[PDB]
Amino acid sequence: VQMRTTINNESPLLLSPLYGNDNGNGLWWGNTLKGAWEAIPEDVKPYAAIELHPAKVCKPTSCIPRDTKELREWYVKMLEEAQSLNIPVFLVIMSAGERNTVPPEWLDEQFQKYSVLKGVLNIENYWIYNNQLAPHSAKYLEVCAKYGAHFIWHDHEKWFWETIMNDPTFFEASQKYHKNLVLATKNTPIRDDAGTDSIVSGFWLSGLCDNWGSSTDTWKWWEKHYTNTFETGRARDMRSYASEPESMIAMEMMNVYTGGGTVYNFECAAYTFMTNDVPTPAFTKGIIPFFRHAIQNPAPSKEEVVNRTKAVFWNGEGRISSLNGFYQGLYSNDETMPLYNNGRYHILPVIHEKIDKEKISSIFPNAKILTKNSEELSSKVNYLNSLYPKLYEGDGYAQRVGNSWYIYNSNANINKNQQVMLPMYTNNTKSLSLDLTPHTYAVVKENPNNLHILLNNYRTDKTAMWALSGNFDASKSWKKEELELANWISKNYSINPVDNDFRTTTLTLKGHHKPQINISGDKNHYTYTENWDENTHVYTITVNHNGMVEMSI
Ligand SMILES: C[C@@H]1O[C@@H](O[C@@H]2[C@@H](O)[C@@H](O)[C@@H](CO)O[C@H]2O)[C@@H](O)[C@H](O)[C@@H]1O
Repeated sequence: VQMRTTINNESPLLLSPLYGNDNGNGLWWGNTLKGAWEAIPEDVKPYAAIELHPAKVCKPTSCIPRDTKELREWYVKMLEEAQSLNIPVFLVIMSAGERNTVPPEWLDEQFQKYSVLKGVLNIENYWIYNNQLAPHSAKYLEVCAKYGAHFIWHDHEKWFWETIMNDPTFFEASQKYHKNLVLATKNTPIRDDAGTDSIVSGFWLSGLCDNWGSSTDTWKWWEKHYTNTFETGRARDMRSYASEPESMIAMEMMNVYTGGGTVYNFECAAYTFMTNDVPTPAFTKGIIPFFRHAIQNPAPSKEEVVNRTKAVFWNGEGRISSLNGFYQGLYSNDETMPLYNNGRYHILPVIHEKIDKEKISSIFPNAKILTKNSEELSSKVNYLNSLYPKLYEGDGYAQRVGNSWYIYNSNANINKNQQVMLPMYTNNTKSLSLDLTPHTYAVVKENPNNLHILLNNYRTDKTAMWALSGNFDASKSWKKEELELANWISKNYSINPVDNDFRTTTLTLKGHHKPQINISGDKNHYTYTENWDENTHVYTITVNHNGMVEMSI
């Protein structure tokens, strides 16, 4: 059967969600199916689809898709709409521990009828686990395999993913139907961010799913009790899900991309996508620019990831869920948040206990297999450092990915700059340094005879939103106050974003004739000064920006 969606490093997938309403036109946040697909740029459309989450249509609990007459009616109403407009769609059919979800035969029927139905999602179960979730998912995966569709499972936490793949039914189904399976993170619960990336990407490396990815959830900002950027001492509310810096959304995507991931999903959509059919700056100037990077520059392939891996951690003699300080001293000081401090080790893969040690040896013949009982873990950092050489100086995040450097400031909500000094692997320049403010990322690609540099620090001032009067408590999710915030967003944030405060990124090329650069960027959102020292052959460009800047040197 032909695959309904091609998903790989050369053809990544961007998911944008719509949510059901139990009234009106049947959709929340004032959006429509037509407006959703209208929001997706024409160059991105070949690599995109719309997620349909029944949300408020679900009864007795919103977002929990218990099979009902009304639920089916809603799926069918939306499928009819999407089919008429040739909009590729995925249905959320499992969530939050629900055991009585739509029958596999019902889904089979819908695949038969609707060419636009590309697959289904299972989302979020770590707080409400039961032993039916894995076998149910396995059955739906088999249905997906029948029709060339994809089953996408977003979930989180080390113990949880360990538990899922220990299920004999789901482990078997994964071995059979890996082509049709996507396993993905969902960093909502502000725990296990590093371990989850290692285990989920490890499933992909182990051949249990052909693609992995993420649901990047700005509700994490609410979970942390964070408010306006860098602010302390204010009570959280729904405005917190609209306050994670736009460029930081893209940095979360970069963690997936550079780990070989290929599927990107997002919450909360009132911030990350659209309200009243007006796409938001988080979407247009955060998610879209990074997704375009991923379309234009294929993520590391499975074999590239395998080949760069010097060690793996195998859960076979004790599990990563039992080593809560594992990533300390290596690359994450704080698993409650997604940003990595260090790119020296990439994402270290964690291999699941159901994969035999002989198979690991076969997949990664050149990697050390660490286990919990490895004597080398008595000096964990020194040992890993003997395998992964130090590649840069400074306190910023930098990762070497083939012929490129991937860089960001790792400070999530502390207003402090970071610096990196990056040795270079061609004689275009000897070394390249960056001074980065928070919520700035960069990508430097070394071509044979030029450097391509991408800078993006886009972050709107959230102050105006935080200054509004009213009750925006999260207990009014799915209620009129949430619409009120969404209505404000479509008339203020999305049309008159407060993005005129520029921040400075300083780029220095040491040991680089005075370059004649080609520079562009977001209209009216950057200025720059250049400096050339002909004796030292040092070129400095000082870029003041709020948004994207691109150069070829
Ligand atoms: C079960 C999930 O429900 C919704 O997500 C919830 C959010 O709306 C918010 O309350 C966060 C705070 O942690 O919790 C989530 O459960 C859906 O958006 C999601 O896709 C799941 O179906």
